[PDB]
Amino acid sequence: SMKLTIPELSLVVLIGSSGSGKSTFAKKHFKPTEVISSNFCRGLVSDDENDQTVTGAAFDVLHYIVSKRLQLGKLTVVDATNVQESARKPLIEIAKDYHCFPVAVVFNLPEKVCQERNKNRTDRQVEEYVIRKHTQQMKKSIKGLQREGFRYVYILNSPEEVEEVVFERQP
Amino acid sequence: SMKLTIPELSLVVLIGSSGSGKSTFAKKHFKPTEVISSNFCRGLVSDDENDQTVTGAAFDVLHYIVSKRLQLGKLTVVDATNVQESARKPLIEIAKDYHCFPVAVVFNLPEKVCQERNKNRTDRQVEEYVIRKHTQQMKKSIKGLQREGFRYVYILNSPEEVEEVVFERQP
DNA sequence: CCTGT
DNA sequence: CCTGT
Ligand SMILES: Nc1nc2c(ncn2[C@@H]2O[C@H](COP(=O)(O)OP(=O)(O)O)[C@@H](O)[C@H]2O)c(=O)[nH]1
Ligand SMILES: Nc1nc2c(ncn2[C@@H]2O[C@H](COP(=O)(O)OP(=O)(O)O)[C@@H](O)[C@H]2O)c(=O)[nH]1
Ligand SMILES: [Mg+2]
Ligand SMILES: [Mg+2]
Repeated sequence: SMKLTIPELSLVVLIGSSGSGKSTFAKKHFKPTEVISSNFCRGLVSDDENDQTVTGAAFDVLHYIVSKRLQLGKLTVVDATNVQESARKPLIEIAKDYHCFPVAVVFNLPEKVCQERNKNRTDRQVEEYVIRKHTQQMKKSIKGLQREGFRYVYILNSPEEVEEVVFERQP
Repeated sequence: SMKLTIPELSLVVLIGSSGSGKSTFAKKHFKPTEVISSNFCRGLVSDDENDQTVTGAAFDVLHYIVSKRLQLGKLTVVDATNVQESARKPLIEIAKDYHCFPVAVVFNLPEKVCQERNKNRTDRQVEEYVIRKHTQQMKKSIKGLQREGFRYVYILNSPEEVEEVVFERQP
């Protein structure tokens, strides 16, 4: 098994390319209200979970919900790519505002895997350049995560490692 | 700063080249009796902390002491290079035997810094090739530490980061 | 997907 | 320093 220890007061930030399996992973390990998805927020504001033109509004809503949850001391999982430092920054800041611990969970899978999964999706597929870009951004992000303020940094390096994950929620 | 959370019952495994500052770090952050040094154990068995021919006996003694401490539920820090997977393996197994949390603290410093510190030591020095090899081994070790069984993996990427470290021991 | 060409 | 092959 791959045991990932997290405090009750965690902001768990999933970091991974489109096609890396973030949403599937979130559903497997967490209750629906614990997971706040950027795509779901695109849906909330626009009726379209895949409308990229409303990204600004979607993240405003996501950050607002994250703020309310952490204020109430509720463990929260951010299901978005989080592969740009500028995306992670407000999440860290909000977590610190409410004395919650940022946790990074990185889907460090080969680009080929994500591309194959994307090609086999029966839902929204992205163009190949999106996944190539996201993967490069994810890999460039790994080294600096602790310094950004992530108190726990967990890297998953293969589908086997992802599958072996067990979260251990320390009370 | 750079806060590193560790549970009260931890086996903290320092990972770094000779000259990376492991022993200094251990002295700053932990009780003298919490730190078990491989060089000290070379001294215990042979009178000579620098005698590499008694390495087998020294690590036998170190492992024995670690086992006794974890049996008694006492936090323990291994002050050795730990840059070889074969060195880390038996430590992970002892922690497992006694349900102790293994923690990795990596001194990911440039070889140049370790070489300079080594050159300026007054007590004991190693050959330059040793530090070149230790640094290569340290670097190759980073990716697989979580998979080896280290439940928390902390990488320190500069002297500035090492200096900023504060441990948070959680009851 | 925090928004090609 | 878990001993350069
Ligand atoms: N084989 C395999 N496929 C997966 C896994 N996780 C997700 N998928 C598939 O990959 C596609 C995208 O998964 P999703 O969770 O939406 O990834 P996301 O784009 O990062 O949110 C879907 O068709 C999933 O069924 C996995 O662990 N193994
Ligand atoms: N400038 C500076 N020198 C250090 C630091 N830590 C250790 N040193 C020096 O580097 C040399 C080796 O340090 P030591 O703790 O013995 O490292 P070790 O060989 O990895 O156990 C000693 O002479 C130390 O005084 C540090 O944080 N800053
Ligand atoms: Mg998704
Ligand atoms: Mg030392």
